[PDB]
Amino acid sequence: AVPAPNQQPEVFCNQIFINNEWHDAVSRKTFPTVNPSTGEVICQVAEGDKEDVDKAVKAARAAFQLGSPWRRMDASHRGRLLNRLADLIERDRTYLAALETLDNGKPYVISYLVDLDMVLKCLRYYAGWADKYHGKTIPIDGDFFSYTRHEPVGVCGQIIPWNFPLLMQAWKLGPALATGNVVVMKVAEQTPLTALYVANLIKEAGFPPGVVNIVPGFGPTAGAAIASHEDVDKVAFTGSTEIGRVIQVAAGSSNLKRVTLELGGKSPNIIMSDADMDWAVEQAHFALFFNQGQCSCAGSRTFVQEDIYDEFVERSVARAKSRVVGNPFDSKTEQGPQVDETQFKKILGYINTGKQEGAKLLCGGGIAADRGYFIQPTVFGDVQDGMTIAKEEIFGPVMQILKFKTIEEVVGRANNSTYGLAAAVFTKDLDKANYLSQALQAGTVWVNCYDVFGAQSPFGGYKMSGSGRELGEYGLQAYTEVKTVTVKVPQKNS
Amino acid sequence: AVPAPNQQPEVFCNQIFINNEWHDAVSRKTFPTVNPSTGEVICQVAEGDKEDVDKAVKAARAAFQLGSPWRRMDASHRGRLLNRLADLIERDRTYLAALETLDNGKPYVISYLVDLDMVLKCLRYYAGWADKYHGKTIPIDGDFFSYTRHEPVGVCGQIIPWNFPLLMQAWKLGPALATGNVVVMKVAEQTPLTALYVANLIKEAGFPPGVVNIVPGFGPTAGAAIASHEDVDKVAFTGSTEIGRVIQVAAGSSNLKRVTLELGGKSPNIIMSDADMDWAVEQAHFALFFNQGQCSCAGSRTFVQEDIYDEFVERSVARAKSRVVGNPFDSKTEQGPQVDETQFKKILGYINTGKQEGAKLLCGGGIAADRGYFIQPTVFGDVQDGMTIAKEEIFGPVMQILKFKTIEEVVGRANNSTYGLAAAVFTKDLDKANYLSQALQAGTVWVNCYDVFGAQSPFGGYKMSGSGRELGEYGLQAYTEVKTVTVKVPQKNS
Amino acid sequence: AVPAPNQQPEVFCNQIFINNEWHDAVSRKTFPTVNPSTGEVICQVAEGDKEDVDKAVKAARAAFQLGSPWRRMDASHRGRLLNRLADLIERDRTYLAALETLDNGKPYVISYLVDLDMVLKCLRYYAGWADKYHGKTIPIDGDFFSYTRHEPVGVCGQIIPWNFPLLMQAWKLGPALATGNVVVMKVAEQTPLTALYVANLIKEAGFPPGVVNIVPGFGPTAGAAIASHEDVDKVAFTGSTEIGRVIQVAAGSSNLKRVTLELGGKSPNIIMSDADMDWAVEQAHFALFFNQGQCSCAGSRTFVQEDIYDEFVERSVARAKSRVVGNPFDSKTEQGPQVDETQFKKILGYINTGKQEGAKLLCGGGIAADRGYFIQPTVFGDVQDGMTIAKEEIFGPVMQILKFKTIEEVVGRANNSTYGLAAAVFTKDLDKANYLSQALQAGTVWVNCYDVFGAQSPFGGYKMSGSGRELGEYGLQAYTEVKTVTVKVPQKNS
Amino acid sequence: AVPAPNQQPEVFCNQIFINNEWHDAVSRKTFPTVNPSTGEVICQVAEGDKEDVDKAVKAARAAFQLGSPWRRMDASHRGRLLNRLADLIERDRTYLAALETLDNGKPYVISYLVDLDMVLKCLRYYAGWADKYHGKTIPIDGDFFSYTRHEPVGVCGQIIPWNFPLLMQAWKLGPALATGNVVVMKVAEQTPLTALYVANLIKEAGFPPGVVNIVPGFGPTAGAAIASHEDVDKVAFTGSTEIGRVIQVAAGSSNLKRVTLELGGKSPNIIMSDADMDWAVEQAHFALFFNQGQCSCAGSRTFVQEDIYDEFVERSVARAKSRVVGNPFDSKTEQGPQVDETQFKKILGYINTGKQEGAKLLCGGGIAADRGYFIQPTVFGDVQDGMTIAKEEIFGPVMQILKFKTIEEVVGRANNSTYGLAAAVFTKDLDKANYLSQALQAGTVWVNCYDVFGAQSPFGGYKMSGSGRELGEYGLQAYTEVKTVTVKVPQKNS
Ligand SMILES: NC(=O)C1=CN([C@@H]2O[C@H](COP(=O)(O)OP(=O)(O)OC[C@H]3O[C@@H](n4cnc5c(N)ncnc54)[C@H](O)[C@@H]3O)[C@@H](O)[C@H]2O)C=CC1
Ligand SMILES: [Mg+2]
Ligand SMILES: [Mg+2]
Ligand SMILES: [Mg+2]
Ligand SMILES: [Mg+2]
Ligand code: NA
Ligand code: NA
Ligand code: NA
Ligand code: NA
Repeated sequence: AVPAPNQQPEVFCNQIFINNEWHDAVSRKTFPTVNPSTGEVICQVAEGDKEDVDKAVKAARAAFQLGSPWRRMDASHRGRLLNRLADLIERDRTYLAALETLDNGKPYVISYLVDLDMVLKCLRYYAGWADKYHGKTIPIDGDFFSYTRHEPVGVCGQIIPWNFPLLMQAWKLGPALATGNVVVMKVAEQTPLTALYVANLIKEAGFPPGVVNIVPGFGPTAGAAIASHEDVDKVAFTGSTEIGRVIQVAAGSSNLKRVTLELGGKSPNIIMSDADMDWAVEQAHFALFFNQGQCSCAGSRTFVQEDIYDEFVERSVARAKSRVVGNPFDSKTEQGPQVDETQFKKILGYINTGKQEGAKLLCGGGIAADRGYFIQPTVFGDVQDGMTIAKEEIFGPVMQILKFKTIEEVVGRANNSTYGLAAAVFTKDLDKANYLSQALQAGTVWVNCYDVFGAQSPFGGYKMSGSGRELGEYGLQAYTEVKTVTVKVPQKNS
Repeated sequence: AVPAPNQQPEVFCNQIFINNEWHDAVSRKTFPTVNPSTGEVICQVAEGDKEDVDKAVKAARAAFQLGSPWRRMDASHRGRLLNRLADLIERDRTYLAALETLDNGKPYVISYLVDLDMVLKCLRYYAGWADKYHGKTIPIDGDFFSYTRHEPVGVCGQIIPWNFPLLMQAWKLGPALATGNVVVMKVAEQTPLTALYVANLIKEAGFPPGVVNIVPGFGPTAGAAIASHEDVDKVAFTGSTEIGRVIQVAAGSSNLKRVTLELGGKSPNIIMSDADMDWAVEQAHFALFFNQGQCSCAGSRTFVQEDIYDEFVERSVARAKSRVVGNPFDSKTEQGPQVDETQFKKILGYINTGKQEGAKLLCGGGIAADRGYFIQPTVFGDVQDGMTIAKEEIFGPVMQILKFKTIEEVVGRANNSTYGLAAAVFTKDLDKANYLSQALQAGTVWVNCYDVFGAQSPFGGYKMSGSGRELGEYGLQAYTEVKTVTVKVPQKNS
Repeated sequence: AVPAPNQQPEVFCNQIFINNEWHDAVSRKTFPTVNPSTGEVICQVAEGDKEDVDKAVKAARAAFQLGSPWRRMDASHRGRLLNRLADLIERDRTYLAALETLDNGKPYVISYLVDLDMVLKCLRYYAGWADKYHGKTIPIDGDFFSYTRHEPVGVCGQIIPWNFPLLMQAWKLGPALATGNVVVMKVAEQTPLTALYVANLIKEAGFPPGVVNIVPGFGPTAGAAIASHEDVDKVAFTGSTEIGRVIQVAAGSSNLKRVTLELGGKSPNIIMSDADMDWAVEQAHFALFFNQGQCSCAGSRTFVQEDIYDEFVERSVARAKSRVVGNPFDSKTEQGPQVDETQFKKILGYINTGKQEGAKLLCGGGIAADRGYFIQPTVFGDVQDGMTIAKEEIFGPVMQILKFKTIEEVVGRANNSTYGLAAAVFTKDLDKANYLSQALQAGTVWVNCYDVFGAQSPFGGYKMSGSGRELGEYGLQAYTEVKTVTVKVPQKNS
Repeated sequence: AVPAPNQQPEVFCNQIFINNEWHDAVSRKTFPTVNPSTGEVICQVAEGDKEDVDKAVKAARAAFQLGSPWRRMDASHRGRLLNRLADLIERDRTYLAALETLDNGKPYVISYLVDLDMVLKCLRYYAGWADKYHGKTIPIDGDFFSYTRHEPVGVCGQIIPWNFPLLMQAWKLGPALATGNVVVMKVAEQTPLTALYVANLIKEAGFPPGVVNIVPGFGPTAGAAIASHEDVDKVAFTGSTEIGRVIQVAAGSSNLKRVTLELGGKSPNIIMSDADMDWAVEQAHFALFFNQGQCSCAGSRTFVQEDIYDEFVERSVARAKSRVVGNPFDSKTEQGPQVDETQFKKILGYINTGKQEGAKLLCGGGIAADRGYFIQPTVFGDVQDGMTIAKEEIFGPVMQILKFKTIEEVVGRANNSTYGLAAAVFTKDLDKANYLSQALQAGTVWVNCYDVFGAQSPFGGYKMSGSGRELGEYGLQAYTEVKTVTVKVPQKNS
């Protein structure tokens, strides 16, 4: 059951969060955040820039000083704090879910049952990790006692996208705080509202001032400021491949800070002939159309074996046509609008390119409403590897269906991409599943399912889809700095 | 390629091994070891008893004293020594392979290509573990520095069987020595020769005196003395369920030493209807008849789906009838003789039991030769769960084939046993494989294969098949004593 | 801020807990539980026996059946349930603390600020482990895919003592439940009340029926019934060394169930000459007298370097004389009564033994009150290793102070014991701390502190103090059954 | 006991190593390698460039293709190959030690007893890791089976310096090869000889063609080609901070390849007043002057407490003056020449700067010989934090001694640096050791010792000294790509 939402939730936070206090931009400037469903302005938000970032970094650094409350706090207590924050978010679940939908555009039902649930599960998972990421006692040669201390990396700059505002915030804060680090987060200008409210809950939870600092603003301004800052130890980024390069170069040009990236993808979703038709079709649909198709791991390349291609396509087109697009607050809506005008136009452009290049338009292909940024569920058939829609990340409700013959063939074609975030295999055969799951060059390989995220399992990309992993135990590596301590002893014994 | 064997290998070691030296039993008594292929005496061996065990324990304890060569030795050097031992074993591979066959009875080809190969791989695997079984630095609450030392458990008593003489010795010494322990090994009275020769290689390898001590003798005498010894810290045993109880009781009645056991089994080998016929038949045959059927993890309960039962049985019978039984030194021999007269009679007894209780004798069922302890590859059809040959470990070339209809049914029947050492599933279906591998209550579940042992993968039993695991990283747990050291520090910081 | 205690809480639970319901003993019999501070009967409690245990095991086994709610439940949810239980315990903190004091005798202040706090921290720690105890994917030889599943051991029999009623229950349930096992707990006949109330909270928390079953009763009856049960997979025990042997023998005589023990000790507390006098004195005092001296890890052997012996003794005697003994509910009380009459007489007997064998009685040595089981803080000086009070565990407010000269000397004397649960070292010197922490044969070695327990760090004994470890990651090992699954694949690749 | 060297070792390898074959540069160009002890040319070496690097990467990629001998090879076999390589290096130990001294300049005794020894220990350590870096089976939510595969990162570009020619090669190949990766190594132009010969041993060891490819040449040419290559998956670099920036920027500008760096340092060596004088003096000397002071972790900032400053300096000056500088082949030589003319002049420049800025020259300060690049062991006293020689990495036989009063003071001064590779603490006090080891912001903190390297313990820098760790288990992280596989199962059970 989903509690009825408030289609016009009030905004309580719209400024820069530093030292557990709300601040206006030093420039006093503000930027508008739009409701993609109506195209109307929700409210103004403080436009942070370099000077605001510097204030945030200094606060975080101060909070990270040896002997500070955050540093002296027991590891188990950091966990207690993460749990408390989770409880606070759950208490305000209905509000946050609605506010998320208002600013992002995704269906309210989805924000409540999926986004918010996963946010709670992520924070509670890492809460448990706070006092369990042990260091090591090493049996080094000679008369010595050698061991490693797993210390926090320090001031962590976290730049997140807009597709999953609350979840992205959770995926970043969870591991960072669990390991005792301090954060300076730059949320997307398109969806800053929800993140800012959570900061209020972070203060309420009892987190010391400066531990978490949020700076809303634009990328080239606030974002680049964090990436090039001389006092930021680590930077985590999730977004476009283009900016990924900028972040890495900025890090190498500044203080050589640690970097980890997650930069979209063109994930192949292979459907073998022996696959369960009904299931494969529904999952393939979900694989691509999920969250308005705005998922880095979306199945944007649906490979289907020739013997079942025709039927699969027929069913897929039917499922796409039946996909209800409309007001995200209406319980019957399956697909809301795209996040903004920029994306809206970009997707329409890709659709145009698909038609131009010879791909077969089977359904949709145009705007689905006069107001807002709605696009019809579009499906392209007989797509070839060389086509643009088959190589570039659309990030919209545009499905590409390709045909293939042999398993050896699909392996090469699926791996022939600079991306490698995820992939899937639908088959009933044990050997095929193992052959493909091993052969596919991707961070995550789903078998007979898709978009199955668990705070316990790591997520990250191969090749140009990024580096490093998020979630699970692996998610703690990037937020940990290893220190070896080798002490001379009188006489070492086993 | 297998080097032509010396069918009459000379015996160089036949005494008690203590402090790198050979000793006669204090009683000066000796016992004969027989060649199961001829029934003739190979030679006499020192019959160790309590007083001999005491000498061994004292030697081991002294070698384990703080500041001793074995205690001060670099962990990495322990690895170097294990690798050296393996090299020495490989140098003498052809000799050991023959001697193994002479005393045990298994085919020389198998002793060479399988037994010795696995011995080498085991020692080399664990050699690498010597300096990698790290302790931990814990983020304990308060102003403290807490860490754990992974220390050796101490003087380890190891009582091993006769089915895999050299292999059993390696599976025991490998983990024990890698972790810096000392050993007092009691080898089987039926197969003491090969183990003794290896002791010679242990001294040649450079191991300090007292690190490894071998005491050949009988169970109730030497074995019981180790199990009840007041200065033996841990005991590892592999053999009968009956003696398993005695060992654990002995441990609890003495100094409460740590115990780990491996007590045989009645492993189910499920063959689903969609399984590859030829493959399943060959593997099901190997699963049961391997090493004269003297494997604790033998597939002694071959469950076959009714739809393929008739064909499977027909093929299994043909394969059994074609199985060459004869002189283990002849390259054409697939099956040698049983280890001794005791087992020979026991198996014959079980065979008669099978006939008596209504099981259908399909082939074999009697003695395969005039001299030696050879038994015909026997196969029972239409076996029921309640039958004795379906519940008790035969440990001989006697195959039981049962029929079943549904997968839910076979799960309950397979798990309806006090044993739980291993199990197998032959199916092409993904879901079936995962369903069964999860449902089966066994230490090891092989899918579309059987008897696949890897030094990297743990092996052990569920229920009454034993406790604890051998091989892999897990094999080091039982040979490690954990010490927590909590130091008060001026001010604890993350 | 310690809330005003309910000097005599009302008893709500006093029966056998099975399938989340309260049952009388099959025999309808009941036994009295006494308030040690007055010697008066608090109330009657159902006297469980073999038949009651049988009902509990069947309930647990049923709850552990494949496909059951407890088995299908997400690992993360088991964590949610453990956290919920903790919150319910914190809600009823004030009540539990008082009830604990009423049944056990320990000071209410200590029950609240120490016992209950530790219980909460224990449950919350393990709650986080629920979904993080990963199995492994192994790079086994040949064309195979090998991995391990970390499954629950099954039905766990947990027999606990009376010194820390609530804490012992948490230390056992925390790891067991986090790993998905089922429990049949046999609490101490002396202190059954608090544990039984927690069972009510367990039901309220939402744990499925049969997951946790508590059977109050006597040792030779209910306790032995669990240890010898044919369907109990594992047994955890904490208590006397004598009973420890009985349990291990019972296990070996029955179904060969897995065993782990914690059997008291005679922990050495080494005070070097360069130690901080004031600190060492107060700590050595706490080390011995904590919880009426009823701690398995009590520093019952206080070794003091000759150069500071005299002063240390003077100060220690003064501190002992100032130790307030009286009504546990009075905020000024530092020491309450002993758990019962049996312990009361046993301690007085040991004190008389101390006098008889030549130990120098410095203070106390007799009964501290007319009613109840109160004993005066006793301190013996010039104690020799061979003395009874220096070898046997007193478990009372009786301090043993020994003198020594060299560091090499103290190591040997400290290690010359069949016990090895804990030890301590008080020194300002780096090398001395490292030398002793490595040389001492004990499960835990405290440096410049004592009785420092953290849910993060393992606790267990060496030699005859037990086997296996509790708390920390290690605490999960004994509650985990490892299953290896090796699957044949088309072609193995790195 | 060092075997008399061959002061004029013959050069057998001086070309580019690709697919186990020797190739001339495409341009046919060659560059001279100088003997720093004489200033004379040893021989010509193929000058690899972009086109040569391309051939190498293509070879490596080919060797990394799925189904290749290197990919299909058992993980344990990779270990066998690493051990074989070590054995081959040990066989030619005397030759390589000499060749190392000839091209690098370090004393032959040190090359034999230290460099080569450490090379062997590194290779053999990692050989053991080959089949032990397990992935995980995760208890993810819902009806799924999730696990991770620890796969090789791919084609690894490794650019190494000249201070430890053979050791740097071992530190890079060991972990990369153990995890199944392929390598394209660019050795230093100053010291290419020894690495090239090892390549010949790599072939002899049995490693498949293309697994290891070495391209000798200049940095801006061959080195930059690798860092910017579109088909190189990961790059590991050790050298100057300046080039570290270039590498990371090249990576972000190219294919976003993974990067790990080790960029020198200015490691503080704190000597407390209570430290053992004689020991601290000798170690402080070794800490700085080791390998002609050409160590990234050199104790270039010797902080000494005022109360002992005078005596410490007096002793250090004496030890510096007695330090034998001369022909590295003479067994009495403690210090050889600097690697080349460029470093020679740079160091002299730094010495001149030290004098100019007010540092007190205590001894040395000039050229130590007519021919070759020998510098006198120089010691500067009364150095202040703001001085150039106190901030910049000299990388020569130039010691800086600073004075301090309090422990809190030295912490801030030691940490006031952009570097953070290593640090040391000399004290007899437990609390001071622990206070400092935790407070110091460095990758490695040595206590009462220095330059203690063990293949078991990780080494890496904090801040601008680099990112990532080498050696130990941690050394495998950067060479492993994590793949999550989540499979849908019929019904998930614990
Ligand atoms: N688990 C396994 O792999 C093996 C199981 N078995 C089973 O055991 C049955 C009988 O063969 P046995 O050799 O008699 O098994 P067993 O358990 O009696 O003998 C195995 C080892 O235990 C020692 N032992 C015997 N009595 C002992 C005692 N009182 N205290 C301490 N150690 C003692 C023996 O000397 C030998 O070293 C076989 O038919 C088969 O069912 C036999 C060999 C191996
Ligand atoms: Mg952009
Ligand atoms: Mg027997
Ligand atoms: Mg008793
Ligand atoms: Mg340069
Ligand atoms: Na917006
Ligand atoms: Na024999
Ligand atoms: Na009581
Ligand atoms: Na050179």
